[PDB]
Amino acid sequence: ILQHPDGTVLKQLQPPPRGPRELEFYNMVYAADCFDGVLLELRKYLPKYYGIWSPPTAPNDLYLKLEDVTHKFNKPCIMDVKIGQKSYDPFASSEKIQQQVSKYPLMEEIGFLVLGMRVYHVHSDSYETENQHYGRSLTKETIKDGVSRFFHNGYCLRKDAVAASIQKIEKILQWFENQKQLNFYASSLLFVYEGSGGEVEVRMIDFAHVFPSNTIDEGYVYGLKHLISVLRSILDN
Ligand SMILES: c1ccc(Oc2ccc(-c3onc4ccc(-c5nnn[nH]5)cc34)cc2)cc1
Repeated sequence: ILQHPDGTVLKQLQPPPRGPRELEFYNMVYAADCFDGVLLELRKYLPKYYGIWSPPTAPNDLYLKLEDVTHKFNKPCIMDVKIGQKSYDPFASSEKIQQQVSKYPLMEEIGFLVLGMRVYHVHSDSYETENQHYGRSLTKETIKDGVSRFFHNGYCLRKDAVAASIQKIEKILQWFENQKQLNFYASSLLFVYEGSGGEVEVRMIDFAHVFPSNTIDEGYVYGLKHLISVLRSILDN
């Protein structure tokens, strides 16, 4: 992810088949002649899409030009949460499934995984960062506190941002409960709140494993429901 001062990010296509798949996902969703109500509604929850981009002198080098969801914030606190019970897709080999489940074997049970967070701390004028090992360390016993950490500015728990996050996740959940045409594997929610009131972003990102489907995305729904439940309990802290 490359942050451009113009309020966009450039995401380099991942190697095939992942990068091509994410390009086609955005292309399908933001298709100029799309009148599909499901896809039109979904746009609200994605980064705005500015199409494929490549450097003027390097047509080989493929990027997606996307809205920087953090741009409107002064001191954005950012958390990326992978959603779902399975982070492998319907066409994964046995080896690939094993690889994916071993990365975080609690995915089925919890239905989400914190990929990272960056939290602004007021009293130190500084950022705490947590990497992928943080979330992969969390268990059923420690997931609530693990998530809570995102909402601590070093003096209060930001229950405003927690409540706002629930409210925005609920809208995404409502979208999922009103579509049976896409299933999303190893995709994420990006949470952003203002670390310097109740202003928040929650957006869907990372679409290298989105597939056509005939069914509700039950794993994604489970993940959202559990994440909402965890956030709800944090409101009682
Ligand atoms: C943990 C916490 C925060 C971190 O920093 C940032 C900063 C900005 C973004 C960020 O802001 N708008 C985005 C649109 C699409 C994506 C994206 N799409 N696919 N993979 N990433 C990331 C975006 C994402 C992450 C990095 C790690």
